[PDB]
Amino acid sequence: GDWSALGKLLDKVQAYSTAGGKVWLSVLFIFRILLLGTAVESAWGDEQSAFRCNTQQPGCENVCYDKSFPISHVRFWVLQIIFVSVPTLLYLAHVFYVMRKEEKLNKKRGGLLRTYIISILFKSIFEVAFLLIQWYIYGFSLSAVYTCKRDPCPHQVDCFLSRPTEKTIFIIFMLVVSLVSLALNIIELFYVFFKG
Amino acid sequence: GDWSALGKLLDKVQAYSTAGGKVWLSVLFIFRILLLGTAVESAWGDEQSAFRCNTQQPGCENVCYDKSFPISHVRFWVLQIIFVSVPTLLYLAHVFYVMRKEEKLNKKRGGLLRTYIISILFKSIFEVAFLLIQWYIYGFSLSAVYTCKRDPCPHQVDCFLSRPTEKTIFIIFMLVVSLVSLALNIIELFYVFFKG
Amino acid sequence: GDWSALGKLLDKVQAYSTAGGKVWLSVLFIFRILLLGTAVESAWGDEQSAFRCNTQQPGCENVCYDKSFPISHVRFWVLQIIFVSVPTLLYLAHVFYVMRKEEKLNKKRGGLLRTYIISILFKSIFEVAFLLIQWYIYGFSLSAVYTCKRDPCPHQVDCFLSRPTEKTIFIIFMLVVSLVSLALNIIELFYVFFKG
Amino acid sequence: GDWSALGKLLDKVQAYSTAGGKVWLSVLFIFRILLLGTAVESAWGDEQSAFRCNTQQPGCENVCYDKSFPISHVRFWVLQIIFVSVPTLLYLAHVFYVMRKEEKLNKKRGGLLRTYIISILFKSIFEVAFLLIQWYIYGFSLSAVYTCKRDPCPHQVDCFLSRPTEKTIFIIFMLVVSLVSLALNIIELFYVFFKG
Amino acid sequence: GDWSALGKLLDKVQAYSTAGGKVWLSVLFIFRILLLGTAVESAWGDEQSAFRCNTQQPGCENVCYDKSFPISHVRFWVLQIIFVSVPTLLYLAHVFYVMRKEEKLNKKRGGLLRTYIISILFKSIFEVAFLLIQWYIYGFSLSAVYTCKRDPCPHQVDCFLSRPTEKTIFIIFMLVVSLVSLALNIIELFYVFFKG
Amino acid sequence: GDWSALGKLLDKVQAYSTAGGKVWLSVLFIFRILLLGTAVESAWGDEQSAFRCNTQQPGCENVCYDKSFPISHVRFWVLQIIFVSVPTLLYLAHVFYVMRKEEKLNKKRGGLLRTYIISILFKSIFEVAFLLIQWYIYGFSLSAVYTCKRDPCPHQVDCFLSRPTEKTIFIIFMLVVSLVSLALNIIELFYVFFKG
Ligand SMILES: CCCCCCCCCCCCCC
Ligand SMILES: CCCCCCCCCCCCCC
Ligand SMILES: CCCCCCCCCCCCCC
Ligand SMILES: CCCCCCCCCCCCCC
Ligand SMILES: CCCCCCCCCCCCCC
Ligand SMILES: CCCCCCCCCCCCCC
Ligand SMILES: CCCCCCCCCCCCCC
Ligand SMILES: CCCCCCCCCCCCCC
Ligand SMILES: CCCCCCCCCCCCCC
Ligand SMILES: CCCCCCCCCCCCCC
Ligand SMILES: CCCCCCCCCCCCCC
Ligand SMILES: CCCCCCCCCCCCCC
Ligand SMILES: CCCCCCCCCCCCCC
Ligand SMILES: CCCCCCCCCCCCCC
Ligand SMILES: CCCCCCCCCCCCCC
Ligand SMILES: CCCCCCCCCCCCCC
Ligand SMILES: CCCCCCCCCCCCCC
Ligand SMILES: CCCCCCCCCCCCCC
Ligand SMILES: CCCCCCCCCCCCCC
Ligand SMILES: CCCCCCCCCCCCCC
Ligand SMILES: CCCCCCCCCCCCCC
Ligand SMILES: CCCCCCCCCCCCCC
Ligand SMILES: CCCCCCCCCCCCCC
Ligand SMILES: CCCCCCCCCCCCCC
Ligand SMILES: CCCCCCCCCCCCCC
Ligand SMILES: CCCCCCCCCCCCCC
Ligand SMILES: CCCCCCCCCCCCCC
Ligand SMILES: CCCCCCCCCCCCCC
Ligand SMILES: CCCCCCCCCCCCCC
Ligand SMILES: CCCCCCCCCCCCCC
Ligand SMILES: CCCCCCCCCCCCCC
Ligand SMILES: CCCCCCCCCCCCCC
Ligand SMILES: CCCCCCCCCCCCCC
Ligand SMILES: CCCCCCCCCCCCCC
Ligand SMILES: CCCCCCCCCCCCCC
Ligand SMILES: CCCCCCCCCCCCCC
Ligand SMILES: CCCCCCCCCCCCCC
Ligand SMILES: CCCCCCCCCCCCCC
Ligand SMILES: CCCCCCCCCCCCCC
Ligand SMILES: CCCCCCCCCCCCCC
Ligand SMILES: CCCCCCCCCCCCCC
Ligand SMILES: CCCCCCCCCCCCCC
Ligand SMILES: CCCCCCCCCCCCCC
Ligand SMILES: CCCCCCCCCCCCCC
Ligand SMILES: CCCCCCCCCCCCCC
Repeated sequence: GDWSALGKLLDKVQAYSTAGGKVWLSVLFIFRILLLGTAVESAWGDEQSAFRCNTQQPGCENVCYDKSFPISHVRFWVLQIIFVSVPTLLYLAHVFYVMRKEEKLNKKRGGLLRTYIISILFKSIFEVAFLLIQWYIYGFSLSAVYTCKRDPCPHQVDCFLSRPTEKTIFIIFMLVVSLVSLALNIIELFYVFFKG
Repeated sequence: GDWSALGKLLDKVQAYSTAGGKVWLSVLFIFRILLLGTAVESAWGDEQSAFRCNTQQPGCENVCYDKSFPISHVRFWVLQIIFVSVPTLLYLAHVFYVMRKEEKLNKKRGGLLRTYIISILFKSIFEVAFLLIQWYIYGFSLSAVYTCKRDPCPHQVDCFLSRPTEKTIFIIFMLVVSLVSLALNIIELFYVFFKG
Repeated sequence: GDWSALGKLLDKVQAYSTAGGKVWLSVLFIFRILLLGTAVESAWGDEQSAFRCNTQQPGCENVCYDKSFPISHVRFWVLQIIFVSVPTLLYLAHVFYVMRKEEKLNKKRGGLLRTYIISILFKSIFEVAFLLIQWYIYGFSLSAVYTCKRDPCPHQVDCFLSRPTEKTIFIIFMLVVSLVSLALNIIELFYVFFKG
Repeated sequence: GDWSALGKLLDKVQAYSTAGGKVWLSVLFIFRILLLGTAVESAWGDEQSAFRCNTQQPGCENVCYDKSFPISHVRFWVLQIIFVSVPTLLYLAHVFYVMRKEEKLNKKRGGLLRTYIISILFKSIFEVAFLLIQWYIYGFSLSAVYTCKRDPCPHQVDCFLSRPTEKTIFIIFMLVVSLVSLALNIIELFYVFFKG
Repeated sequence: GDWSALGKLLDKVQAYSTAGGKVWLSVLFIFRILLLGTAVESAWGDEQSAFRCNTQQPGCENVCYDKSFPISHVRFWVLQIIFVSVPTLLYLAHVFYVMRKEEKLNKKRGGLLRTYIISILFKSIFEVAFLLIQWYIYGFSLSAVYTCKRDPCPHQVDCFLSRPTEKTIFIIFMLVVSLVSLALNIIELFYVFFKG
Repeated sequence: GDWSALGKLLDKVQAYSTAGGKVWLSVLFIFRILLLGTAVESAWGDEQSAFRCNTQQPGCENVCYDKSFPISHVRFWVLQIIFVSVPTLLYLAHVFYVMRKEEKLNKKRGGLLRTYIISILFKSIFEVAFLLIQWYIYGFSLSAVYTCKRDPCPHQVDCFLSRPTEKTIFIIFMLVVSLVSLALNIIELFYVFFKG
């Protein structure tokens, strides 16, 4: 019967949100965790052990894998999902201590609205900034043959990627998820400002 | 003794369903999870490391595995089981907030029936649409010898698959499960419309 | 103190069973799960990576492993243990809803006996049918040298199996478990019919 | 506060045991599980992939590993620990139903002593029978060089084992554990018979 | 309802801290655990099996990997996160016993402030000392080609690293986390001394 | 609210200990488990698959790894941590039954002090005995080149170890932990004897 203290903590955090934002934003978080943790994490398993190059030079497969992939795609999407969830965990931990100082005062407007807007504003800056770095570094597809011009390799060599079509399907799936997540946070910002 | 609040939430969600649909649709969900997570997930383990081709050309096994399998079968069935379960989780989260706004009103018809029909209708569209893509791309069997005509391979080569008979048994098992699941949702749509 | 509602659900399911069938049939289920999940699952680990053949032909080890093993033994025993446990989970979910419709009627013979006999009858049909398929396809032992006559292999080749003696010990262990499980369900059918 | 129903079930099972047998027999069970599950299970990891033989014949390493090891040592000790724990789980499940038929009779000598002696007698028969099979098949040490005379190998070959000294240390550790466990069950049989 | 004894233990430990140090220091601990346990732990997987050298000498890849990496980066960051968390667990276990001796005295200033300052002072000494060892041994980047002059290698050889650019991104991420963590503990020391 | 029966069992076990031994001995147990289970367990992963020797003789790497390492270092430290924790689990299980026989006597000095001293005395004998075996067999460092003179190897060969410097850092970390743990148990023996 000690679960009624959890119903008060969920009510204070979701006090300024709309009725349809509590539903579509929480199920989209579970969609992001299960898809990234089960399906897309194992396609990127043999990303280096199946990368091959057409050369005899020792040391040319180490430096040509590293020029193609400066950071992996599944470790760029894990860093992305933490930065967008930190302003929610920071604001949820802030309400818990505010409700504690006042609970031990009754037994013995304008403050919690400003900190709600700054947390929603930073979840949208982090979503746009991580989409522009990927558009600049990689793009939104993958080709099968790479052409490498590093050292110690002589002139130019041809190198071949591992599963370049299955990975392109999951790059476009994670683009639509982050564009729907960005559009639901802008609706949250518009409803608070245009109300009062 | 705090488990009697769970009996009220299960009663509201299953208010418009028949007596025999609550049984056959929930045990078929557990049948889908245990079969996919234990038996069929490990047959697809060495799908690329045991794919061989009859050539000396460097880079011909990378591009001929990718032409045969644009997406794996076990990652197409994980994406399928999430899309069919999202309209159930969206409707279950909608009833929880509707029962909350009314509970804090009594202590201090036509709305929940329309949203039930749209959730059942989308679980049947997602089952038919995922069956037509697999019929167009793959079929419903697998052969042992593949013939590949990509580049950099010269003319045509012969490539050999890993366990093509054991995988054909599990392709037909997952076809019958999705055809029984589609037939139980059409009976649900017919009982609601022909009642009132 | 909310565990006394579980004692009522266990009493209704086991109302038509004998006194000694509640003990010997539940410990035999745990014996089947722990033996299959710990001991026999890891002997079948390198079943393909240690299969060798005496040839130089590319593609002859792929097609001669697949002719020998159309389905693995540990994935045939996982499919077997689900089919025999589905009529128990279907009948246990049926009693839970029958006790719910009557509980909300008292606060605001001939039906549950017919569905008990049909569930016990289907656990014995599924045990006999899975034993006859294995007797027809495989047998109840394994030999060390296999002789293969598929294509692209020339004439006939010799192929060698991985651990053929340790696997034969566990084939006979899982045969005696399914013959004791079949004999305890026939005693259950004989006691219900010859009582009344 | 619903944990006081567990204190009654533990008191009925341990009613005929001595004061010092409840302590030394339960901690020795945890010693057997943690040692077998953590330390000895990973020494037997590369038991086949590091077995080598001094030959060029294809198929001679498959048949000479199998002649040396008809069953592995870590899968013979998992089968041993289940057979000795089954008479304890069968007797513990028997007391739970006997206390149930009598509890629903008071709210609406000579029987449980005979079944206690038969369960202790079978834990000692299973400990002696598993020690005599290992003395006949293997012994209680391991040598480094094996000499194999099977087919298709020509005449006799030399084969070399993986970690034969570290495995000999753990064979003697599991011998002393099963000899102390056998001696504590004979003291239990002597105290019940010589009391009354 | 037995969770109200946890609210008293959390209040005594955080009695001398500021209002904004309870929030920013606890979420930064979770940021350190999830980033180190999911993203950076798997980039360091094939650190030795993909290290290559341009030589034919047997034994030159063993001694040139060991000269480059005297201790791995992911095992130096696990040792770092335990040493900084030990003074928090030592002080939290000290308050629990102090509240116990006084609770069994009421039912049948200057002591807990000195031990709080010494625990905060040791979390800052351990953060600075682990940053100076890494600056002396490694630096804060990684290059792609290493030049090795050990024995048995003849003269000098060239050796090539595995993913030297992706690892450099995560070295700088874990530097900023430990510099923000060091700056939040110095603010804690300044607020206690300048208050009273 | 059923957690107040755990506060009585913890009070009886720690009745003869000092105030500062309850803190420093329990956090040092958690330091031993997390360090051994996370950091040092994975450095010893490729201990045999990266051991190389400068020979062409078949069977010389099997017998020269086994002469160098008669038992691994991480399996000698798991056996060590169980033997030192068995006298604590034996004494904790002894107090639980002594408090049971007396609880069912009140509702329907000199005994528990002798058994406390014998349990502390055996935790110090097991710590000294495991340190002397390692000093005799191995030492407290590891060198990079080993010289082997077994059979079937001709004359003498050179063999090379895997990570001999990172392992030497963790050998000295586990030496200081067992010397601090031995010094805290001797202080416990001195305080009981010199009190009364
Ligand atoms: C009675 C309130 C229960 C609170 C449960 C939710 C925890 C909120 C996050 C953790 C805050 C405290 C960290 C120590
Ligand atoms: C009165 C009930 C309080 C609200 C409980 C909500 C539970 C949220 C935490 C568990 C979420 C796990 C996914 C469903
Ligand atoms: C019984 C309901 C379970 C709902 C699905 C949860 C699946 C979690 C799997 C995550 C780990 C995947 C490992 C392959
Ligand atoms: C060596 C050439 C310059 C490196 C370019 C790659 C930079 C990638 C930056 C990715 C940062 C992602 C986390 C913010
Ligand atoms: C490769 C496995 C992916 C697992 C995803 C982990 C993401 C964790 C999200 C945590 C959200 C809270 C951040 C403070
Ligand atoms: C001051 C406590 C409440 C904080 C509200 C959330 C603020 C969001 C800050 C996000 C900054 C992210 C930096 C990594
Ligand atoms: C090389 C051809 C690649 C074809 C890309 C197909 C991508 C389909 C992804 C579907 C995304 C829709 C999300 C709702
Ligand atoms: C090769 C790149 C193809 C990109 C096509 C997909 C663009 C996404 C448009 C739909 C986004 C939906 C936002 C709500
Ligand atoms: C008292 C009601 C308990 C509700 C438990 C079921 C949770 C329903 C899904 C989670 C909804 C709340 C998400 C924060
Ligand atoms: C009054 C009881 C409420 C209904 C409880 C149903 C439990 C459903 C959640 C757990 C399902 C796990 C598989 C059985
Ligand atoms: C490069 C040739 C065209 C690619 C054909 C493969 C398309 C596969 C589409 C699978 C989509 C499955 C998720 C909807
Ligand atoms: C390869 C392991 C398969 C595990 C299956 C995971 C499926 C998860 C289903 C989740 C249903 C809820 C979706 C919102
Ligand atoms: C509005 C809240 C209730 C939603 C009911 C379920 C609607 C189903 C929508 C499914 C759309 C799936 C898109 C991926
Ligand atoms: C190459 C021959 C393949 C034979 C296919 C056999 C498929 C049997 C599957 C049984 C499915 C029945 C589900 C109830
Ligand atoms: C090679 C493809 C063979 C397909 C045969 C199986 C067809 C499935 C018919 C039975 C479906 C049952 C639906 C209830
Ligand atoms: C009060 C009754 C508790 C029932 C617990 C056992 C659950 C029975 C199986 C699950 C049936 C409900 C599925 C949603
Ligand atoms: C009154 C007690 C109800 C019966 C409880 C039986 C528990 C069965 C579920 C847990 C089984 C786990 C293996 C012992
Ligand atoms: C403490 C009682 C435990 C009883 C034995 C349970 C062992 C479960 C092991 C199953 C996983 C095996 C992984 C090797
Ligand atoms: C290609 C030759 C015919 C295939 C024979 C193998 C059939 C195996 C059927 C196994 C079915 C097991 C699940 C019912
Ligand atoms: C290879 C691991 C074996 C694990 C056995 C899993 C068997 C699951 C049995 C589930 C019984 C209920 C079926 C509806
Ligand atoms: C109608 C609800 C009760 C069902 C009782 C059990 C019937 C057993 C049916 C088994 C059929 C198995 C088909 C896969
Ligand atoms: C090639 C010789 C194989 C010998 C077979 C031995 C099988 C013993 C199995 C014991 C089964 C008894 C179950 C109680
Ligand atoms: C090579 C096959 C040998 C089979 C011998 C074992 C036959 C099993 C007879 C005993 C079964 C016990 C049933 C209760
Ligand atoms: C109130 C009694 C609780 C019993 C808990 C111990 C369970 C005993 C073993 C399981 C017996 C019931 C199996 C369904
Ligand atoms: C009155 C207390 C009943 C006895 C509780 C004993 C617990 C035994 C089950 C848990 C054992 C786990 C290892 C300690
Ligand atoms: C915190 C007390 C834990 C007691 C030791 C339990 C260790 C269990 C480890 C079993 C799995 C081993 C995997 C390497
Ligand atoms: C093929 C030569 C005869 C086989 C001898 C090996 C028999 C091993 C029997 C082990 C049985 C252990 C489980 C009872
Ligand atoms: C290789 C992992 C070893 C794990 C040991 C599992 C032993 C399970 C013992 C179960 C005792 C109850 C038997 C009915
Ligand atoms: C009849 C219910 C009580 C059983 C008491 C324990 C008897 C022990 C029988 C052990 C037989 C083991 C055969 C595998
Ligand atoms: C080849 C030399 C092997 C030496 C065997 C040493 C065995 C020591 C085992 C100690 C067992 C004692 C258990 C208490
Ligand atoms: C090579 C075999 C050596 C066996 C020596 C060990 C014999 C065990 C004697 C001590 C047993 C202790 C029983 C309580
Ligand atoms: C009633 C107080 C509950 C305390 C829970 C927190 C435990 C504090 C750390 C453990 C201290 C005791 C170690 C045996
Ligand atoms: C009155 C509530 C006491 C405070 C509860 C705080 C819970 C902290 C322990 C669990 C933390 C897990 C991460 C949220
Ligand atoms: C053999 C040459 C001297 C070794 C230099 C490497 C010393 C690394 C010390 C790292 C200590 C980190 C834990 C404190
Ligand atoms: C490689 C996996 C990393 C997991 C991190 C473990 C860190 C444990 C921190 C424990 C803090 C308490 C120390 C006493
Ligand atoms: C005396 C009990 C309270 C201790 C307070 C914390 C003191 C911090 C000591 C840290 C020393 C770290 C040595 C490894
Ligand atoms: C070889 C070029 C490496 C480029 C380094 C880029 C490092 C970016 C790390 C961003 C750290 C910011 C933390 C907030
Ligand atoms: C090659 C090394 C580059 C280091 C540049 C980063 C220095 C970090 C400065 C910002 C630290 C923020 C502390 C709050
Ligand atoms: C009411 C007392 C609860 C006891 C919990 C601690 C268990 C002590 C170790 C287990 C002893 C009983 C083993 C069956
Ligand atoms: C009155 C509170 C009793 C003492 C509780 C101590 C808990 C010890 C067991 C859990 C330890 C886990 C590591 C903190
Ligand atoms: C074959 C040469 C004699 C063997 C010497 C190695 C003995 C190692 C004994 C280690 C015992 C550790 C557990 C007590
Ligand atoms: C390799 C993983 C190490 C895990 C350590 C397990 C140690 C278990 C300690 C158990 C203490 C109780 C012994 C009776
Ligand atoms: C008699 C019950 C209390 C036992 C107290 C602890 C005695 C310590 C005995 C340790 C012996 C270790 C032998 C492996
Ligand atoms: C070959 C040179 C090895 C250098 C050894 C350095 C060991 C440092 C270990 C620090 C241990 C201190 C524990 C507090
Ligand atoms: C090569 C061996 C070097 C050993 C040096 C370390 C000796 C440990 C002395 C400090 C021990 C601290 C005990 C409290």
